[PDB]
Amino acid sequence: SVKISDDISITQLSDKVYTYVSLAMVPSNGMIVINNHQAALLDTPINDAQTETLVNWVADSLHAKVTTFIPNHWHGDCIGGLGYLQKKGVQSYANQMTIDLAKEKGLPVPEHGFTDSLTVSLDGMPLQCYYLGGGHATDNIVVWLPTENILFGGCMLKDNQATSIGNISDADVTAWPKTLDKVKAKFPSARYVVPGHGDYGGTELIEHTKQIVNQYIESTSK
Ligand code: NA
Repeated sequence: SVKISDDISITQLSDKVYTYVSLAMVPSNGMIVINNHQAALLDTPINDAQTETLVNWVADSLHAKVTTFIPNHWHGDCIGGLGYLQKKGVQSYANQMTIDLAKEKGLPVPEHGFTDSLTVSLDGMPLQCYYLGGGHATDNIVVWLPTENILFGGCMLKDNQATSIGNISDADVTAWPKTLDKVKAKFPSARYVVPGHGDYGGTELIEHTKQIVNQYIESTSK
């Protein structure tokens, strides 16, 4: 990874897909997808400033203008810099459930809402968004890049070194493992599998995570 400003670093997984780690002392993940000098931002850092720096480096260093935004769910490590994006005039798409929780919380609201699946065309490149059930957040979705075989699973996925379930204040714990099943069943050809925090890996993150969730369900039923 390439270090940059505001506790932010970035790694390129392909010609068109980059994943970033934004530190706020917790590190959170997101993606930068680029096609024709246009970019999609999947999750924002925790606040506008980190988001501004990221959006600037994508222009400056990547020569791509951020025109699209898709959040994983309503948390700050997904929509924390949305306010600023909206000031940049960025178009956004989110699970309708994310939009409603965001309205109700007086949080920046994503623009267009879908309920099951959505395929956003970034000037031609497809960004497939799916809501497959509650997990880490009752509203969590996953974004799939069919052309790249890259899945950004978001916070419902843990990295290979994680051992804990984390914040379950907004989780649907018992749905979490069934949703991970649908994901494994749905994207068996994923080359890279990016989690909400930590290192990206492959589809093995789905099972490892399911293990943690099941261990949690097992531990609180004794
Ligand atoms: Na994130």
